[PDB]
Amino acid sequence: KHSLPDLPYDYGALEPHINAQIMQLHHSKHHAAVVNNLNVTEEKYQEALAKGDVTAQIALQPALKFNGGGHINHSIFWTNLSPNGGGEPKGELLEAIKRDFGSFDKFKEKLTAASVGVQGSGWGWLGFNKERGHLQIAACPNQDPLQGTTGLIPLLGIDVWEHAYYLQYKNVRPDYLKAIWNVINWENVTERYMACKK
Amino acid sequence: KHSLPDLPYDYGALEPHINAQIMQLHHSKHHAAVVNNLNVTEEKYQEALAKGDVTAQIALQPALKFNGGGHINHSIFWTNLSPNGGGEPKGELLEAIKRDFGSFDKFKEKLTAASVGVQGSGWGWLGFNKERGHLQIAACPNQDPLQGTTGLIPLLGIDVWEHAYYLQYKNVRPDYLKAIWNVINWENVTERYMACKK
Amino acid sequence: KHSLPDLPYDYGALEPHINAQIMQLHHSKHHAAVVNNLNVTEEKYQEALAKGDVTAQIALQPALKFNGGGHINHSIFWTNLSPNGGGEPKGELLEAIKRDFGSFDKFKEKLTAASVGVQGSGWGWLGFNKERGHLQIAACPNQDPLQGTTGLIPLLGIDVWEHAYYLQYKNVRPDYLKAIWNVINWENVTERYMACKK
Amino acid sequence: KHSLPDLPYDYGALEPHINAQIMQLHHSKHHAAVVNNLNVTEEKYQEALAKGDVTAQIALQPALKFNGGGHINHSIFWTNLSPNGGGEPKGELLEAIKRDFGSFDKFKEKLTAASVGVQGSGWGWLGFNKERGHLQIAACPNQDPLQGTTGLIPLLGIDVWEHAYYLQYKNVRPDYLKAIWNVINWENVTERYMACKK
Ligand SMILES: [Mn+2]
Ligand SMILES: [Mn+2]
Ligand SMILES: [Mn+2]
Ligand SMILES: [Mn+2]
Repeated sequence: KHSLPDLPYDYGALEPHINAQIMQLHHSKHHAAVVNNLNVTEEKYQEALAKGDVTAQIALQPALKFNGGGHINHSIFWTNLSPNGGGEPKGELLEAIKRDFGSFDKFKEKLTAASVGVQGSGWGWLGFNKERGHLQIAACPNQDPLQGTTGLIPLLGIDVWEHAYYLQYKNVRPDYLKAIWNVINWENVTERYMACKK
Repeated sequence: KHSLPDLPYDYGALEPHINAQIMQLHHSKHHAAVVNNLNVTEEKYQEALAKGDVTAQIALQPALKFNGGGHINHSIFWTNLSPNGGGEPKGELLEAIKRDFGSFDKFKEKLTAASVGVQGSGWGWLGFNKERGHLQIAACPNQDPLQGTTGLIPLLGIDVWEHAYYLQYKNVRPDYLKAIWNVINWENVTERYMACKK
Repeated sequence: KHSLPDLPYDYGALEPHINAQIMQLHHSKHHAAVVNNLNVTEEKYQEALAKGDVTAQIALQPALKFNGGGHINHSIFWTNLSPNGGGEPKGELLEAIKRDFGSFDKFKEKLTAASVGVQGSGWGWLGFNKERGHLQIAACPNQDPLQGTTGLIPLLGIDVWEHAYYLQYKNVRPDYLKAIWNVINWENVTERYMACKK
Repeated sequence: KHSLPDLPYDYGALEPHINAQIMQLHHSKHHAAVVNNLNVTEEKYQEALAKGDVTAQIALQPALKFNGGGHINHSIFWTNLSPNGGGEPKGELLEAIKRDFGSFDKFKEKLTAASVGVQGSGWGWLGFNKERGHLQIAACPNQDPLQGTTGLIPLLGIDVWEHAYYLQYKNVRPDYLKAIWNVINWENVTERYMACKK
């Protein structure tokens, strides 16, 4: 039974980069909805499966991908942010960043590019390619989860749906991106990165 | 040279159904951006074409579909609304509505369904099937235009991107839908509908 | 636990419209393969679902739709064909055809057009729109099944994947489409049709 | 105005890895067809663009990408093959292979895997990531070209559409992939490779 994870901080802990109103609606409304819908969809799939109803299984994929993906994306996104966030990582993550992207600064510009590049709803990601053994940036549409659809392990995700910023930054997505860098929780991103090492 | 069409009314003419802030940002920012980008993209395509650069032509499709589609969608959307809007059409359109959807009320619920059904950004449409000679509802993702991607002629479009309602209705899209019915300009929809008759 | 259905006739029963080599390969190799792959995929989804592993469920979707859809489509396909087949349908189904598409030949041209129109691999279909309560033609990419992806009820399907005709017709898909009309099993198409109204 | 390029060798030059019947059909029928359809599509887009008809431009995109891509892919394909071909590449390209994929055999398994993995019609590719400055493998659906859709530079392409192997290998795509390694023209792949660094 999937459940809505508690935010690691208060709804206003990211001010002024991401105001409390956005944070509150994001946890309590958008993420809450998809968890419940994910559960409803899963139950349905369990029944369709048991009866060998392939057609039902297919018709249910969009809702499962969207609600399941949404739950995955927000669970990770919350952890990716912090009131102590900002700055740059150190050690291996930072070393990998320069290695695969030239410099941390170039990296920000690239991930910022993929994120602003999303036409419509979506997410920009810094993920790890286990097969290639290196970092990689990818953009995913709507709620399609990174690992489930590309195989890359999610490290840093920048939610770019308009409910992630419109109330505060309106149609100017670049300002949202520039701002979010101030709250990135690199300790978590580093943790995730190291979990790929082992 | 494509240009930003003037709204048929003032930015606050749709209050309280669609507030002036949304209207202003929608005309002046979202629609304005895509017209300019559409022009830039077209120029590029003219050059790619002239040189027989097929790869360039392909790489340019997303921007052309999105910006071109966006311009088409908003040009129509503005005309689809009015301060006198609301109610129901009469004559042939209304007759076709009952004919193809049972009743006007059933129709609203169906178009409302496709519109709320959009997972991510998109549009809900009431269009005309020239080949079948009847009305039809369709949902299109992001800025993909109705006629250009389905062949159906656009009659009524309900923009469902979050910039069409988030500031006022937040994450509750149904309230936005329920509200928009009050400003639908049926005279225009009827006009468009009749242009399919001839 | 899904199984490969025996054909309703001899492998060379559809000669000379579809030769025995094709029929045999198509049944014993192509359909058999998706049957097995489906059973494998479903088993995996069963474990994923039981573990609450949403990522895995998402990753399995392409295979489930492809193999699951492959199984649905080919099963229907075999029943839509007959060595005694051909000609035209009669009664209600035939009435619907005249009404929905004008005439049998107009319907034929439309189904043929949709089938020849498939770019890459796919299927052309004659379906039933329960909502609108009428006939509707559609094309599906790869093995995406009609109902699971469009909500339409499959009545008649035409496989336009190259393995469905290449050995006998090579690149000339049109020659294949013309020939297949001779072995259509309207008795079966009719059954599926009458089962829609109930 | 696009034209069909003569093959660099005799239709039966790749025997017995790819037989003469396939080569001839593939060149004179399949590639020829996309060449013509491309010229037709481009001419239409030329008129659409000149008239500012965005809807028409949008409608033409699927055909432009399919035919345009078809032309790009097959042109590259012919040069990637040689009757004297086979073996392994040497020097930088070979060095990159060992580095990017471990070894030649690891690279082979990966390209083969991507090619066999294509569900429906498509191509497996060995490309060059100019941004990351390294080799990268990818698969493209139908005729979607490598660069125009992924930004990667095509070095080696493997057509896994059924018309590329069915007459000779039937459903056994793996047998096709193994055989094709014998006629790869590394001299050409190398040229494309060295042209990337410049
Ligand atoms: Mn979100
Ligand atoms: Mn809009
Ligand atoms: Mn088949
Ligand atoms: Mn080919």
